[PDB]
Amino acid sequence: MNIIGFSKALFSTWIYYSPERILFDAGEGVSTTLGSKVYAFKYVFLTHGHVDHIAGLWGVVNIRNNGMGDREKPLDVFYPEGNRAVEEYTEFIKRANPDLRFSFNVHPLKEGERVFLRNAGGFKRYVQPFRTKSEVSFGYHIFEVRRKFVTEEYHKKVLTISGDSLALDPEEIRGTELLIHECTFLDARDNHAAIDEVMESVKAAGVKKVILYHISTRYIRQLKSVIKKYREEMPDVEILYMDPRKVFEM
Amino acid sequence: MNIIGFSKALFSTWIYYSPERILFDAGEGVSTTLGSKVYAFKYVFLTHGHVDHIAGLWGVVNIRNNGMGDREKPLDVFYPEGNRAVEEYTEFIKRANPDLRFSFNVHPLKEGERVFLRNAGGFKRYVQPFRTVSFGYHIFEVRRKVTEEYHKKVLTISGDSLALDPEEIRGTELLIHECTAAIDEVMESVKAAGVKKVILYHISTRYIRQLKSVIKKYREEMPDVEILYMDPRKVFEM
Ligand SMILES: [Zn+2]
Ligand SMILES: [Zn+2]
Repeated sequence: MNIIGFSKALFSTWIYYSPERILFDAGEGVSTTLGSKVYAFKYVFLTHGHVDHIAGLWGVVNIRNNGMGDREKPLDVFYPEGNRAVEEYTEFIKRANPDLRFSFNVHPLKEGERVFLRNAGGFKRYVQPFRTKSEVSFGYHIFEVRRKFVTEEYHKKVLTISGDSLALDPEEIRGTELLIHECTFLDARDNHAAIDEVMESVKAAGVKKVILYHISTRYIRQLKSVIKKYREEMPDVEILYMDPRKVFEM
Repeated sequence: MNIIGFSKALFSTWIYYSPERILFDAGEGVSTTLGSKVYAFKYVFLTHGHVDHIAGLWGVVNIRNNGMGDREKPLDVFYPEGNRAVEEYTEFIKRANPDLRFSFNVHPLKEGERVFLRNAGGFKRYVQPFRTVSFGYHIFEVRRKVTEEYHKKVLTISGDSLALDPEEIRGTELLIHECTAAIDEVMESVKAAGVKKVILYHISTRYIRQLKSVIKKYREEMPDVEILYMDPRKVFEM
């Protein structure tokens, strides 16, 4: 029970990573799908300000302010610096519902800027935004600071979410313990990435587990086939995907 | 003739009445669930202004403007005059995304104010609201019978409110009542009004493994009345 999410091209995208109690993006539906689980979120990291990536936030905050009782800690929301939609939306919520003014706080983030989560199991955990490949979009890394000569520290990439983007350069992805990569087009684009393009970076980076999301509803029937295909062309890499028609769970 | 909806107390509630291309209330997920069907919407009537009744509007209006052409027809949105949330949300939508500025229009309604739908089959239909600042709605068609014109209640929808006075529901071909208003409160009014078919909604997830039998026991005390309910755990179709 590590990840539960939903992704549909232009309708809604939200991915809940529970180990660190983080919600990445918040398309409409999230609060309705997870009911009381929304009480467990400690952070929401927005990849972009489009509708289908933040409209579900209002429901998350409302449900939490209703059922967490007097014992409710504010929800921290991060989004890329300079996103007018997030600012206005967040301002609208408080304005519209004054009883929500304290239910959450928002925080602008700049590229490469770390955010310290907590210290557990002997390690410090951080989330860090990297710009995706106009409109500032962010992808995110969740890493642990570890020590492999005082000793030598290093970042252990526990998770990497791409957000809307093209196949990320293997360098940004090398070392991920779990890659959640967008995979809109199964071939010819209109910018979003094509699967051929994503799997290539995967190989170059030697990543062994990948979750493909934000799939076009059309590629459906063809999808279930392309994966079985790829899964066999890279027999050491675990490839999973979020079907545009169902809540994804792992 | 055809209905697809979803209702879960506090989370989301939206009901699409296909016959007259009307969406009643717009909680989150509506556009995700209906996909392209949202292009067919002609009207949206809001019963109230809480989050779970309107937060899905933004998706509805964004999906349409993206998939509907130039001459695109603006979606008309009516709400109970006086609900700051709806105007503020609407304004937020248009400001944050100007491309949607003319994609739809919002109109406040006072209790009793009629809204004209269209004219087909030799009849006109209208939607008219009634208090319960929440609103419920009636979809009536004007027919002449003597030559005395009369209003036929094709549909009645309550919205967050208690059982309705059987006179307000008198002679409706279909009653959609919120059932969190106690069932008896509603059913008694039903048996009183003479209504033959009713769908309950806005039910708690808490009384699912208990409500079942209730409707079963009721469909027996009123073997002539059809009692349908919306399972807050899944989409409802009819
Ligand atoms: Zn998108
Ligand atoms: Zn409610």
